[PDB]
Parts: sequence; C-alpha cells; structure tokens
Amino acid sequence: MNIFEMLRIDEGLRLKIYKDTEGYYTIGIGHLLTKSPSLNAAKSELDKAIGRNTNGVITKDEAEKLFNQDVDAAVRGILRNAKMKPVYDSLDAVRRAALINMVFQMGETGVAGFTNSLRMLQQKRWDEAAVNLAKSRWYNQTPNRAKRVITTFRTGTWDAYK
Ligand SMILES: [Cl-]
Ligand SMILES: [Cl-]
Repeated sequence: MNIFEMLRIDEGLRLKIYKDTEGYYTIGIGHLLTKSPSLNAAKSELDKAIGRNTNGVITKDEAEKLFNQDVDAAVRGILRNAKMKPVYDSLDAVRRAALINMVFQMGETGVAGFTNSLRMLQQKRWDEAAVNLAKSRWYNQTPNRAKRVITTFRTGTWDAYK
C-alpha cells in the first residue's frame, strides 16, 4: 500500500463529471473542478485542466494524470506550509500518507486548522490525537473515511485499508 492506492480507495474513480459529498463538481479520482453550481463552469474548468474539449468525460489515463498531479501538489503544499512541514518531517512513512490524504481531501487550509491534532501528532501522542481528530466536522460528515485515516495515524499501519 501507498498514498496512491490509499487515495484511490478513498475517492473512487469516475470518468464523468459528478458531485462530491459536499455537492461540488468533481471528476476522476477526487479531482475537484469547481465550487460553482454551474455545470458549464465545471465543464469549462475540466477542458482547461485536460487541454481538450472533453464534453464532461475523460479517459482513465487522463484521470490518472490529474491524480498524479494532485498528489504531487498536496505534498508540495505540505512542504511549503510552515505549520505542517515540521509535523510531516517528524512522522514515519505510513503516517505521512495519512497527512497527505487529509490535505488532498480538505486542502492546506482545512488541515492547517487542526492545530491541536497536529501538535499531538508531532508529539507522537497517537491515541490522544485520534480522539482530538474525531471532534471535527470532517469526522461527522465523512465518518467512514475519517475513521480509516484516523486509524492509520493511531497505529502507523495500513490495517484499515486492508
Ligand atoms: Cl488542473
Ligand atoms: Cl466516509
């Protein structure tokens, strides 16, 4: 297991535009196109992301290509974030992937406000962090996925995904 398989499991793969759990237009492996309620807007952002007139449908290769860029982007966002980098650098490899998953889902922003959980993680106080992470909108809206990520931080293993 790795970050890619892990996220492909959390996000799924869809080749036509769809709405995510928050009602936003998305495509591929969790690639958010826009927060706008406009489908046209969405179709426009997609064609710009892909570089062709897609008509709201992409191929598998294209989806995987967006996915790689998004993963790369998430990592780099972490490395550039002063609040997050030190946490990330402090973690083992399995736990790093859990932090990337959260950023990929919620953005640097979103995560960068789990201040308290982040300190706990940096301290390697796993059970405590796991409890603090659950006190969130994130957990309450997507509990199953949140639990998988939270178990990963708690244990440092991939058991939740096997
Ligand atoms: Cl893009
Ligand atoms: Cl979920």
